[PDB]
Amino acid sequence: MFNNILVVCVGNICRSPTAERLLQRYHPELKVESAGLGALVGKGADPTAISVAAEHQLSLEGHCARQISRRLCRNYDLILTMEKRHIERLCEMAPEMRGKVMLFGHWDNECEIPDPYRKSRETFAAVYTLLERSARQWAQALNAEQV
Repeated sequence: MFNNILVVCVGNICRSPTAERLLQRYHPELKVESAGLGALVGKGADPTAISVAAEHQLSLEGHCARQISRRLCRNYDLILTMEKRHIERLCEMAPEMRGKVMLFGHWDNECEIPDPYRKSRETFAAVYTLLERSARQWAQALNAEQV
């Protein structure tokens, strides 16, 4: 059971906390946390990410952005992201975790997901919908594959 996960995106404030909370919604006992490759360390969750989460009654409350570092990569047992470009950076940062970085859309023909950054709420909702199905597939795998 890879109970300890760190989700990662570029600016941190959006996809990482959305994924964190979606994973917690489907597995309350999961230790899941959120960071970024070029994080806005100290900022809260993005107002637009909060808005689309609240439109599905999920609460990105109390998120704090965190620059991922080699120490953070060692701290968890599965590193999770949304794009294969980010897998490449994370493998370069922590070769010791290269076999343990994967993406949300892995279970969907390894499809990668846009980053909503500052685009309209429709973009935030489109990535939220992608993240929601991906989080269900990750939760299904987490629930299964017991040993």
